[PDB]
Amino acid sequence: TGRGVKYWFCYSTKCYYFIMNKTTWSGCKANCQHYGVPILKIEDEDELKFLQRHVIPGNYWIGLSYDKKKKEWAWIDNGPSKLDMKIKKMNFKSRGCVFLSKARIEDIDCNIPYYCICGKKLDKFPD
Amino acid sequence: GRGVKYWFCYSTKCYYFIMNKTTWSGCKANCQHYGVPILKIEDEDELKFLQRHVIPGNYWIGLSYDKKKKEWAWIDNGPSKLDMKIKKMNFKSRGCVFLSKARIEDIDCNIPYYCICGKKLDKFPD
Repeated sequence: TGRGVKYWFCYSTKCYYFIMNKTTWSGCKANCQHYGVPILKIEDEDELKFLQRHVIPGNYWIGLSYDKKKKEWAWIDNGPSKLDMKIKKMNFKSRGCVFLSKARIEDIDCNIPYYCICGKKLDKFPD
Repeated sequence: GRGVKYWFCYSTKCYYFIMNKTTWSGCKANCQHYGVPILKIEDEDELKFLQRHVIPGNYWIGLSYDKKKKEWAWIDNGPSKLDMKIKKMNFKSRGCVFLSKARIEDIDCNIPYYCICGKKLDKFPD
């Protein structure tokens, strides 16, 4: 048995898991659930840039996917994000998913084996 | 009496930044009130990160001169990897230590400065 190679890291009032095995997007969603820390939602450009400065060079699935039934992009939580403005002006073509790299965010086939970022807001100071 | 305060985590630690000004020991006492002891800094990477993050000012940390046994000591009475660096700064041996963006320094403990509390996380916050 196993699960893979991951580390965790906090920043501001949020913590993340960077899962350093290449899985499909769905697998990334899956793995993140298994730790109760869901696939990453990015709130703003400050957080995006922090992640890109942080990340070891690679490609990381995040919780933004194409809704096949609705014909719209969707975060893991179905909430809006302050990236949406920029994102919708980024004209994502593929009916696929979204990853980040140190350089940017892009859209590609959800079956591509990439790394994976899980994220979760802290509700209170950790005790 | 309490006032302005925020917390922030980085890597595997979280900190409180208490922004009313108090003596060193008021910092020690206020950090305890929140169950997060006055900051102990582990190494130079941590000190640097804190200098970059902090709003310009002076902040008490859990390093004070121990009259009784004649040494600088951290809050938990343990060693820090930052110790060699500290002994090379030629502090006076008297009072307490505060951090600013440019440096850390010894001074009289009863100067009102701001305050940093720190706690190492031991598990992913649940």
